[PDB]
Amino acid sequence: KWKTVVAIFVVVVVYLVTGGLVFRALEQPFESSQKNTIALEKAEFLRDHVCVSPQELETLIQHALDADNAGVSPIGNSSNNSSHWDLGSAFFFAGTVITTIGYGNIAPSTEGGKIFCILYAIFGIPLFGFLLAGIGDQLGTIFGKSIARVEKVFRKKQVSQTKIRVISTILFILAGCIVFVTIPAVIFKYIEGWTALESIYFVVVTLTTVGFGDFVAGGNAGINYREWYKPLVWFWILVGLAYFAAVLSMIGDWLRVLSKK
Amino acid sequence: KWKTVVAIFVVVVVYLVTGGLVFRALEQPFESSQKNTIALEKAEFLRDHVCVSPQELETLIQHALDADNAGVSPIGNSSNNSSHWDLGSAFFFAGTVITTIGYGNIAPSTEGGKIFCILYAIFGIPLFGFLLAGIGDQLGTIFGKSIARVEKVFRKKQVSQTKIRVISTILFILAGCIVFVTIPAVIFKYIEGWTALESIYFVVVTLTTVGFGDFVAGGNAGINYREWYKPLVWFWILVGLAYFAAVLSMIGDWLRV
Ligand SMILES: [K+]
Ligand SMILES: [K+]
Ligand SMILES: [K+]
Repeated sequence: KWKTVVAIFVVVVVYLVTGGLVFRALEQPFESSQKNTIALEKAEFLRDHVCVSPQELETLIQHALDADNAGVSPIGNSSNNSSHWDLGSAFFFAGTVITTIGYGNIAPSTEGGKIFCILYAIFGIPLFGFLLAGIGDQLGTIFGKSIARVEKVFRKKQVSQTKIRVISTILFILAGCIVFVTIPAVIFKYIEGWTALESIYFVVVTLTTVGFGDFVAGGNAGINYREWYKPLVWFWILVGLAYFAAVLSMIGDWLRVLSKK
Repeated sequence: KWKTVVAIFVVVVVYLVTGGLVFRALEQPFESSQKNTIALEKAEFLRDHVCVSPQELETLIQHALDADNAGVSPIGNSSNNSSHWDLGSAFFFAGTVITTIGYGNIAPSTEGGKIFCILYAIFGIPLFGFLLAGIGDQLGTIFGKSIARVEKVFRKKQVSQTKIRVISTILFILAGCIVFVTIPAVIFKYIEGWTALESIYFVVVTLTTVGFGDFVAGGNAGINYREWYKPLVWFWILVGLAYFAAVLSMIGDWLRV
């Protein structure tokens, strides 16, 4: 019904205003802190290095940013050996577009690169949708057979179909939270050398297809990653996304029969 | 069948290898160009400014990047008046997480900010799913009633149901391409001050929920945006996403029958 659609809309607008106030309270003090630190460090550099003019400083900072925007770190000369568009990294970038994660640590700079990216997303995102619905249907049948087995057991125990379906879904959600969320975060903690939080934050930001790109697997210039690392990460992204898609498909299929009745 | 699932997988792996080689050919020459330019400009700064040590330079460049990562432009001090976490911009950030766009121009820096963001996405993304399916079902009924009206008219004209349905869907797709793709891109071109391509690229990357963050509406520290701009951008994202979801649902309902 539309009456409940407007109800969902009010809850969402309230949730965004709430979220907004919480994010402000948590991040604005640090944002205002870094605002002051940069202003101090720049004014400090100019007073410590008299031979540098304020405009000469601005020109360099601009050059540093211009390079960083293109995906080239303006730190060190030895870093000019590792590419972001090599077959391997270009494969993982292509997959980043197709999964709608769109990390953002690297993006097309060329006009043609942007043109191709528009067309690559337009046809590629539905192509992945088919693969995800493919694995989603296969896993959904396995979920359906598993729930049917539990349904026959708890039917004798005098338990409602909705109560069985709800508890089963929580269990499937928890199963994926260990296998595809907890276990890989622990692996990223040791491999990438991130904190316990940064690792879980990365996995959540990844598997939700939010993809901030403030944390990317196989992104460190310092860490000497193995050849199988980046393909294993995208493979985990594929199995992980398909698992939570198969659970979401299962919930959606039940709600469609609920709307019909 | 599982045999047909492996078939799609090969097409996807081929598509990624294809896409990868094209992106390489388009971006690697520029990436290698900028690699050389920064190496020259830095070495140039040190030879032009003898009083600056190579490490003293690295320390400053690091400070400039550290600020940029936190969402503070290391260009000018007057820019330190425009916030990224003010109620309006914080509402838009909240809205970016929920829609799974996650731009990446700005992200939570605080440990607590990251903790809240994990929980905010866990409950917020399904909450949006319901709203998108909600508007998707309501608009889908309107699009079903519209096509049924046209179907009764052209049935007497001896036109097949598939031919009517196909032409109608193309028209609904084209309608959204003007209202939610063309018209907003033209608005962002004038407001944000982007090129014709950059604005269409933004609208496409935004609506496909890819969200690279290399372009974001209401992201410029220099541009003095209106109070209504940042939320309206998200409301366009809401109406736009729901419209194309409702068209996709309509095609999906026909394929099931
Ligand atoms: K997404
Ligand atoms: K995204
Ligand atoms: K993103």
